[PDB]
Amino acid sequence: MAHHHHHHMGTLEAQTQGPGSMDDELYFVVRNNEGQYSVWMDGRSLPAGWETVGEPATKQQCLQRIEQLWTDMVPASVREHLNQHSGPGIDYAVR
Repeated sequence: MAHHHHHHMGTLEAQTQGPGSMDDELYFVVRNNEGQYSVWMDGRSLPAGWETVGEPATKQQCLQRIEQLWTDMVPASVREHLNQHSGPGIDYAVR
């Protein structure tokens, strides 16, 4: 419905969806020495050197966050999946 193409994400933690459904499938965003982003299941200890980021939330949230950060700049491919052509509201990122 809405016509703000992408939500201005917050620095560390900023949920642009929600926690999840009703589950404990919390994930964090993680990385090390690479500068790029990945995701990891919360509660599971990380190898020495790895670092965490984002909000602990379902895989959907976790990926959606980083995909709408770095990879966000989506080409025509967005139009292909853009349902409400009049107003996306929640624009479809490109993982």
